[PDB]
Amino acid sequence: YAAWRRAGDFIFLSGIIPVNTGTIVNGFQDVPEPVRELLGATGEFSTDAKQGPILAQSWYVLESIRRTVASAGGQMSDVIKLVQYFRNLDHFPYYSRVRKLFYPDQPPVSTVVQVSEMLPDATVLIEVEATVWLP
Amino acid sequence: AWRRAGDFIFLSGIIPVNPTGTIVNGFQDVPEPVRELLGATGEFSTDAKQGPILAQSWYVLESIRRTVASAGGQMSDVIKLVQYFRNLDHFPYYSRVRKLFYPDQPPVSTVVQVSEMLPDATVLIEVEATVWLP
Amino acid sequence: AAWRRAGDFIFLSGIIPVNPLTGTIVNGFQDVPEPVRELLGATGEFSTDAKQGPILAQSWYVLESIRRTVASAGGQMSDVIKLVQYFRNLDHFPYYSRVRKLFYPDQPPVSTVVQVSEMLPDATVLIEVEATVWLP
Amino acid sequence: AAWRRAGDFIFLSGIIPVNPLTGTIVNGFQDVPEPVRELLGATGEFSTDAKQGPILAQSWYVLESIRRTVASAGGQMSDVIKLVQYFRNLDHFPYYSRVRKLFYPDQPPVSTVVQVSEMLPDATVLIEVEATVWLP
Amino acid sequence: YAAWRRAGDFIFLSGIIPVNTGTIVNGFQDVPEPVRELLGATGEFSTDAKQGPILAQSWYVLESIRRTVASAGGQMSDVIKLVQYFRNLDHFPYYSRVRKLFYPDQPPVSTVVQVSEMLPDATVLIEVEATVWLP
Amino acid sequence: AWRRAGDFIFLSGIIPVNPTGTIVNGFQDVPEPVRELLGATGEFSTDAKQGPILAQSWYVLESIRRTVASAGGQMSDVIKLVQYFRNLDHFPYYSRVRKLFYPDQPPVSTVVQVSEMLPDATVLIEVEATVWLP
Amino acid sequence: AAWRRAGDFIFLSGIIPVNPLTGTIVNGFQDVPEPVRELLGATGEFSTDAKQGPILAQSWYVLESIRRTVASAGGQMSDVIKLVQYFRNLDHFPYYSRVRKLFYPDQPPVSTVVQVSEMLPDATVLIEVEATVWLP
Amino acid sequence: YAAWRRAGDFIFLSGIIPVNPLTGTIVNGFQDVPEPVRELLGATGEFSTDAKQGPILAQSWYVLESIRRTVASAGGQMSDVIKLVQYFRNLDHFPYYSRVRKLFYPDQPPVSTVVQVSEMLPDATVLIEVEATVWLP
Amino acid sequence: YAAWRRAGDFIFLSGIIPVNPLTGTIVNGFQDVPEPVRELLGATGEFSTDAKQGPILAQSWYVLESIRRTVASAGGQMSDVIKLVQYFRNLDHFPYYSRVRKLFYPDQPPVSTVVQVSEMLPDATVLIEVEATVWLP
Amino acid sequence: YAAWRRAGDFIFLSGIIPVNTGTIVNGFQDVPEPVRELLGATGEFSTDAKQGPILAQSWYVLESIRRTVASAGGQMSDVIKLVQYFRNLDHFPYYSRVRKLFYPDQPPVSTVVQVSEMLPDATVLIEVEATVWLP
Amino acid sequence: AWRRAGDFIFLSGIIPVNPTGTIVNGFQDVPEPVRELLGATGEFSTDAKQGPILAQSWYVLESIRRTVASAGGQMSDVIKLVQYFRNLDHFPYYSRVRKLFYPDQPPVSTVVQVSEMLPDATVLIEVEATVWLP
Amino acid sequence: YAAWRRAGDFIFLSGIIPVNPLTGTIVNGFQDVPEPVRELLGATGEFSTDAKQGPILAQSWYVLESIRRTVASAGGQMSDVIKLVQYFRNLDHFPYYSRVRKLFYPDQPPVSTVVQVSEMLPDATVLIEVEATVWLP
Ligand SMILES: [Ca+2]
Ligand SMILES: [Ca+2]
Ligand SMILES: [Ca+2]
Ligand SMILES: [Ca+2]
Ligand SMILES: [Ca+2]
Ligand SMILES: [Ca+2]
Ligand SMILES: [Ca+2]
Ligand SMILES: [Ca+2]
Ligand SMILES: [Ca+2]
Ligand SMILES: [Ca+2]
Ligand SMILES: [Ca+2]
Ligand SMILES: [Ca+2]
Repeated sequence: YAAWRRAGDFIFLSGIIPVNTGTIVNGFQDVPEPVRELLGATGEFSTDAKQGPILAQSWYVLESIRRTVASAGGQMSDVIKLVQYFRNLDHFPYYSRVRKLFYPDQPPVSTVVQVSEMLPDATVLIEVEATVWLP
Repeated sequence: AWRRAGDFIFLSGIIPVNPTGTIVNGFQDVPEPVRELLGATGEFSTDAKQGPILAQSWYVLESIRRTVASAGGQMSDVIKLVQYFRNLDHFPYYSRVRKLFYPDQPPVSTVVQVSEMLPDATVLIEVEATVWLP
Repeated sequence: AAWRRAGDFIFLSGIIPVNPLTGTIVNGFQDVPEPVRELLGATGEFSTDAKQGPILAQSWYVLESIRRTVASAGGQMSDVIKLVQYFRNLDHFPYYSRVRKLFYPDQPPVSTVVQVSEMLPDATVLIEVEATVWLP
Repeated sequence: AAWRRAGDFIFLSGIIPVNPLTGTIVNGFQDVPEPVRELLGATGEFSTDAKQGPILAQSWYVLESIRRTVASAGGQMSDVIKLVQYFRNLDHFPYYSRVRKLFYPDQPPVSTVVQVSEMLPDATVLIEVEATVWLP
Repeated sequence: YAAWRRAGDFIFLSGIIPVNTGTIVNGFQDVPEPVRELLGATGEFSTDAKQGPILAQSWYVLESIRRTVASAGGQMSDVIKLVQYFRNLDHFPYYSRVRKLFYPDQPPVSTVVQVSEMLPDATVLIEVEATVWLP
Repeated sequence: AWRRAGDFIFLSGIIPVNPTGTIVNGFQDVPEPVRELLGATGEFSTDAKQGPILAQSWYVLESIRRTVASAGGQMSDVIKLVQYFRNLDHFPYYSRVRKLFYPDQPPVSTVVQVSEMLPDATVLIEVEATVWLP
Repeated sequence: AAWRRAGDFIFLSGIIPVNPLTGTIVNGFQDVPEPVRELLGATGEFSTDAKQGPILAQSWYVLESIRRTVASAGGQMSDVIKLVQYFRNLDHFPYYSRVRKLFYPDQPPVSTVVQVSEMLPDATVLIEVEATVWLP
Repeated sequence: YAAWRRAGDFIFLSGIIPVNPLTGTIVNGFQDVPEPVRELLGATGEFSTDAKQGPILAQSWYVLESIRRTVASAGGQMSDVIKLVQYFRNLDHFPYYSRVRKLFYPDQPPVSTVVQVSEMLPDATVLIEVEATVWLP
Repeated sequence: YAAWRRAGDFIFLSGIIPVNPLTGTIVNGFQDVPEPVRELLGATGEFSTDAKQGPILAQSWYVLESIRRTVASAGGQMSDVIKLVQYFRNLDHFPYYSRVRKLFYPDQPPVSTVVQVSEMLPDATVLIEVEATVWLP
Repeated sequence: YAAWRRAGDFIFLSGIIPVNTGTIVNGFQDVPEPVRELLGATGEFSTDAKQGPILAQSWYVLESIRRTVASAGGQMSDVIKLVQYFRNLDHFPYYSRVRKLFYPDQPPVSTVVQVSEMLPDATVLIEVEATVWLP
Repeated sequence: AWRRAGDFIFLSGIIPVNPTGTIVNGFQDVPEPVRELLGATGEFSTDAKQGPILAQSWYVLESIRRTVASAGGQMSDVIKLVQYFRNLDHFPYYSRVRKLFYPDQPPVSTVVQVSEMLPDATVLIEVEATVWLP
Repeated sequence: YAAWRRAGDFIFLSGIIPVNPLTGTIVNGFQDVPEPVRELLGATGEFSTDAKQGPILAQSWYVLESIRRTVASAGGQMSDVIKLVQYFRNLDHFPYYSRVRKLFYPDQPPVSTVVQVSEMLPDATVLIEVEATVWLP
């Protein structure tokens, strides 16, 4: 399948998951140090163990969208629609803090659902599908 | 809430929440005239079981109508609905309510059962709308 | 409504594997023509086929429904730019993906894949695909 | 024993939805005559009907079995004073209750309704009704 | 359906559940204060939170039977048969304390089973079906 | 236990408990002659699986017989049985035992699977009897 | 390979209850000849038979498959020295054991019996038996 | 139950849960706490986020503040509470509780036990229960 | 394990469960307690009620009385037990335990923690386990 | 069925479970006192309650094999093959300590699986099927 | 590991463990040439799902081959396989791998789904082999 | 969190879990403990047995030894730890823990509470967590 595809003035992205190394993002360790403090890493062992994977995965998904979108000539505010899949909606507050770092001005249109699982296995906690309006 | 991109309008998934802060959960949360319309029965056991979903569905569809009115269109300009359920057994109720808003020809439709929607498990139905309005 | 044109795009209702002439859910290799069975990967061994037949046959009906729906409107698989694909069991993905390759020889679509609980009309539907077409 | 008179009362065995001429469990609108389908609320839409058909058809077979059993003994639905009604899923109640209204136009019976785990012969039976008749 | 129906010398009642206001009885608060002390309310927060709903629901069901029966010209000792449905038989001791307040002399015939659910939803913990012998 | 109301006698639901204080749970809790009758097999695995329900069923039915004798009737005056099971898979065993007490024509019958009966989960079968004895 | 001789022993593949001429899983008394039904313990009562029929019929097909497989190689049930027997529900054991008695009138085999989760081709197979034969 | 009890230089609290001593209400979200305490627990103003984080934040705060007020009614301050035993229905809630606990121990935190149990009184909607021990000569 | 232990003015008990130190029996109902203690726990004489309430009442009593007897073997009385930690398999059992606890603290009750856990030693039939702390100069 | 059967130079045993008195072995109490210390009984109440049933059942199964095998003229080292069924593989360390008492020299060939249940009910934790090579 | 008894050789149940101390769990734990052979696809989602079982199956079968070589035979001397799965849905993958080791005529076969094998739940397949080698 | 804390003659430890203060690793089997400590926990050398017993033995040892080392950093020895509260995910693991605890209290064991809870920090792979109280004048 195609990372993104252009159709008229719209760009459709595939659903994107937190993978790089072939690994699945699973904690702060997987992300650049400046970003950690930016996601809210506290330095406390137990707090970072819990919040870390969701924060890291959410960042990785959102940054991959930003890169994929740019590599087609757009910026984050060209994204009209987000469809967001979770294994656990109680993770939403964590996702929402990260999404704030990518949409500081006008937020995209949003669909948010809890599903069972996504590819390639159950450790994926978040998948985002993006739609871009860029003539 | 909504956004224009060329001739299309895209809506956020709408959930049956009062914008009371509360989740709609029964005939009492909808105006008297419409209860009769959703198929309210009067009898207590029946309306206890059907009322949450009918009310929730109507709430969501009407929210969609109004948002589309406030953008220039009516319901027939809604061409694609993505519809999320906690329980597909509710679908017959939902399809009854939707036939109220599309009496002629329905839109393109997607229907899946998912686990939960925001903001909690009492929400039985979410609809995401796509409008074509040049 | 099974499809609707808006501008350059055509939108398809989500498609499930229904035997459109018996009103029942496709359930195995018996629901597909003999030479298509070889194509889907049928092996001839009772148990292998009992196990793969449902997802493979269901995947064929969905994708071939999409192909025919698009063919009839003048378009092609390469015009079907986007697929949203709902599974009851992601373990069926390799099977589904073997079939999807058959339908997209040159221009693969953009893809989203999730496991949900269930689809219409009941729990024996294993795969559902929502297709989006760009055809000026 | 499907029924037994004791004094003024007649007692019926609990009744399940069995196709009495094929020995199988009623499973949808196909098991009922076409004009009765409209009466039960069939809509013509594939998925709505797939979902309501079983409980509605099962409810019809049970209630119509009771009606016929009572008719044959000289009585009427108004003589069927008491019903005990067992469900696998109380969410089916609105459907069942739509059908029960059909059988009781003037004198509704006394009613008990519970969700139990299961009934004979297997888990596809959705509804079972025990009827009690007063007929001097 | 019919609250009760007369057939010869017998009166059949419908199964009765704890509803009034359209609410489902769910604690001591739903019952008259003299009755609370009578059901065994302790005044302790945690004890009353647990015992309360079952005690209150049981009383409400039994009193509705007493009223329905009287409104047909009988008293509690005219009830021959009780069929009693529970979501949880571990609630039986609570039910049994209340039933003692309605049958102090000779107890009716009894059938007692745990079922899954009753109408109109899962918060109903007790439903009683009564049969009356009253020529 | 039982009560007269006109020509009918009504019985409390009977459970398979010794009136030892204990729940009957196997062939050992029933007299030697009847074991052969319930279909006891001699082999250990089989009788371990069938014995609880056969014994329990027999215990309950016999309790019903005696209560009906102590009121003037025999089994044929029992016209309606309501029968509660923890597991309908047990029904075939139960139906075998019941055919012992109604060799000719069975009574009017209701059969459901419920969750539990008193006084705990080891009780597999409860029967409520209704007698017609003018 | 359904069987293989090595020296004096013949080894059988595990055997499941498949209707070998319709490719489907045996499911009740209807899958067995009428006089064999009496032998298996059919009672004529709808619900008793609905409940015992599957395990009894499945047990007959498995054991009779073994008998025929062994008969065709010159041997007998007394030559079938060892059985490994897999169940989905050990509560079916008394039924299975009633049928196994039929096949072993003089020299019963050595026996292992376990409850596992599942067998091929799907979850409706209730019983599977692996047989080992000593036939010089 | 005794709210607290002295024994030598020690004061032992009963395990505390987020219930109104008045209403008898279980604390269920932001609406049950002082307005500026909300943005102090990290409320965002977003409906869905606040619905998800509200209950654990509110209950934690309510419990921790109870401890404070109780400790006050015996002469001591938050910093004399040296031991906490903290019981959760769901340890995924820990980061939320930890945010709140920092607000009460800005300087040096107490000794700490944290376990996930099945349930606390009076029902399953109670997400956190803390037991406090005080050293106060 | 040490039944109890002194440390300054304090005596700490091991968590106690309803087992016979003799038989090795787990207490399972009324039949395991002194006859007049039965109607003192609220036995009704009804078979089914007593089967349902018997085990929690009997186990609670057995545990609480153990505490008493232990506390006695060190010179103290029930009223010097100032802290209890109480562990349940099922908090729906709380009203039963609370009835019993009143019988041991008729005057002023102790400091109290109550949680529902999954299991206690030696098996799942143990419904209640109490841990006691004593102040006794 | 047949406790064991001879076929050429091989002896097949039936799967064997811990039964005597018709009871199912369920603790140290069911086994001879010298053996208890030999299985690792500590004397501590809680330890013996947990380890006891698996240790006792494993011993009973293995000793019954030794007796059945001897009663056909062989010794434990005539057993070539063990097939071992468990309700819970976390019991394996306990089984393995006991098996060491029966195979001190060369261990038999081994198949080990967790199954759901065995005959006659769920309290059986171990069943062993043995195969003997004894011309 | 194995034992001779007359003309037969009996093998211990083999599990897919490296003798690294680790459980094999994906294509990466098998040599490049064989990945192509097991049906490795290159695409990431597919190979993530098929790779554990194919790798595990191949690991187990090859272990069997080598053990049989180190005793004088080849694969065709393996006449009976007992095959244990955590999930029978894996069987098609397993049957593909096994067809690699028995290209002509398969051996006598037993296939059940069990709960777990040693040493933990990540092991998806265990095979017990019986060899006939005079 | 404070590792330990003094209050009068008492020292209270935070509940301890089997994590490396260095790596941040959760202890998962024999490979995480000193080699001769393995056969001291009862390692057999068998692959399958050691895989099954390794994690509980290793985690118990790691936790108990932490307690020791901590107690040392305040001047006391294992025998001044008079109270332990021990939390398990699975009490079937108790015999393993008990073996290990004997190695630290060869003479007279401490006061003891043992319960099965659902989970401990930081995740579900933690099988045992012990809380220690010390008397040390
Ligand atoms: Ca949730
Ligand atoms: Ca469903
Ligand atoms: Ca069933
Ligand atoms: Ca219960
Ligand atoms: Ca399956
Ligand atoms: Ca509130
Ligand atoms: Ca609860
Ligand atoms: Ca006892
Ligand atoms: Ca347990
Ligand atoms: Ca396990
Ligand atoms: Ca490690
Ligand atoms: Ca967790």
